[PDB]
Amino acid sequence: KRIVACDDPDFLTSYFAHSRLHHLSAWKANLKDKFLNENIHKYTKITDKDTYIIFHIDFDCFFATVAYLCRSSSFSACDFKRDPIVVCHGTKNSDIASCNYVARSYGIKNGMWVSQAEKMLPNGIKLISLPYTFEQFQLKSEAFYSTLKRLNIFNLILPISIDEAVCVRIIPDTLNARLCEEIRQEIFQGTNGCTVSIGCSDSLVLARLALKMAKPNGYNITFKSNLSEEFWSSFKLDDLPGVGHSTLSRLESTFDSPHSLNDLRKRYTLDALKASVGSKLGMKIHLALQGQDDEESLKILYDPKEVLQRKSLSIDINWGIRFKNITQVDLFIERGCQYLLEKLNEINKTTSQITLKLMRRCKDAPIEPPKYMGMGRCDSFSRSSRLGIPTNEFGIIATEMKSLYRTLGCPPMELRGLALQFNKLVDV
DNA sequence: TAAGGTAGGGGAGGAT
DNA sequence: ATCCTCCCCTAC
Ligand SMILES: Nc1ccn([C@H]2C[C@H](O)[C@@H](COP(=O)(O)OP(=O)(O)OP(=O)(O)O)O2)c(=O)n1
Ligand SMILES: [Mg+2]
Ligand SMILES: [Mg+2]
Repeated sequence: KRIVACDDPDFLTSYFAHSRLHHLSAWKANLKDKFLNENIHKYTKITDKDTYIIFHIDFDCFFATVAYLCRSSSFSACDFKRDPIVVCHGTKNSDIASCNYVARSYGIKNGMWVSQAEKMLPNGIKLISLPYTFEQFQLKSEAFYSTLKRLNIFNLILPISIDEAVCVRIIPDTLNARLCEEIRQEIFQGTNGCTVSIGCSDSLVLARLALKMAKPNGYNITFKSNLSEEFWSSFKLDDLPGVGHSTLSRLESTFDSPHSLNDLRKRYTLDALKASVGSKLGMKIHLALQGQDDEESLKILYDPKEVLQRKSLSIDINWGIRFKNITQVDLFIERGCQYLLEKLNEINKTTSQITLKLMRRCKDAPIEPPKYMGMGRCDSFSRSSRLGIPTNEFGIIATEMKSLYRTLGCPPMELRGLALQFNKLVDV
């Protein structure tokens, strides 16, 4: 018990073993890799000439579901269908990694703090908190992916995440529903109690929206020609791929707070969109509202091997960072470079460009954040350098990293987050 | 207390 | 116009 501090040689090890966000990233990176290894010898790209159907498959409230099926006996009293359940580490300003649909019926969301969530529960409803079961999340993911390959349904299976895949059926020149039902059934069995939803369409965007609409353990079909106002009206603006908190806020400020995608599509003009959120994004939203994919989004189908090929490598620590002097910082940077170099050498690459980025306590922010050991409100400072020659040498890299830190001049006591990045990777 | 990581599109504004 | 650095955003 008692958390390993940031000045301890195995801080990274212990922090990563506990951080679900690090797991998410690590699992994602490994899956991309596995895809590249399994397809070294397989013609893989899809063309303009090709006709295809997208089946976007995702586990429902993934950690919550798995953590519940694997729960210790002191929680046997729990009922997934009637009780609000979440997976998290703590009791107050702790992230709810995943919450079940009963919890969502009260307004609880993934990403919300436990303290926030409990305020949303009416008298007589108690929040149930489950621990993370990382190894089990991984075993269910493996079953999911092997099961997909085993049915011999798809021409290609793109791993998006530990619980999500974009599967493609190429159609040469009703069945879809039977297929959706088979996949859901076999995955439910190959996984034991887990559930998966499916969005099926002729565009990646619609498949993703259909997925959201199908979500509570089901499937939804919807093609470009099935679009209706009832379909639009059912989505929040940030249900669009590529639209998060800021884009939402900008869309709202520009088009008189539209509440559903239908309201947005009835009010927008391409030009205003572009002025509001960027053009490409504006352009992406524009196409999405007509059920069409932007070119950027399509590269993953026309060339998965290049899209899935890792182009950078880094660590980003923003919790538990508390230092008193530059010596501790230097040692931390050194260890960070040692960790990254282990990774770099594992994927047989060198780097020609590095970046040190840091989070510094804002002038106006409290010295200790509302969140225990959190970074709190901070300002970003970043600096990069081109290395003369691609290298994997600790000496060159660590020395430049330490040098970049002096240039940004953040007093150690103000440091609250730190990122070490290898931006351009060169081969062999 | 509680584990706020990371890859990789993008755009602003200064350098060419 | 294009390219580069230092961010911001989103995704999961
Ligand atoms: N802010 C977040 C979002 C997600 N995740 C983890 C928890 C989830 O189980 C998993 C999957 O992301 P999803 O968006 O797919 O979350 P769910 O699968 O839990 O919800 P849904 O049923 O809406 O797909 O990754 C997390 O730790 N923190
Ligand atoms: Mg999911
Ligand atoms: Mg997912």
